[PDB]
Amino acid sequence: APQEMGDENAEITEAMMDEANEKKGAAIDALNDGELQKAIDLFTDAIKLNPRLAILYAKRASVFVKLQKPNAAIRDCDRAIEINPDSAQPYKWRGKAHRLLGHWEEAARDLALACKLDY
Repeated sequence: APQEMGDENAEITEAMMDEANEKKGAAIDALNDGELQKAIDLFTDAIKLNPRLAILYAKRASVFVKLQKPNAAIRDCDRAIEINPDSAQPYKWRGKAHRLLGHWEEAARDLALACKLDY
């Protein structure tokens, strides 16, 4: 079953960008507490409010990996890469999710990229 990805063609106000950072702060607080479902919900709220911020999809992917929902992670990473092809985070989580699945060649591809992109 698939997760909410948010409307890619939305008009995004300064107000919405701010509330998104608020939901992100709370998602991060839940994550660090090991309340992982809660973290997903809160990243999902963040994504509906700023669906063009790549870091939000990457963070949610990382949570999906900790929950061992690798396909869900891969969907989030693809979307983050499509917004920002040159940032390291989504390749890392996509590589890790590919490992759970035993997609060894894909995982090494992505993890190799993550290492180079990271600086």
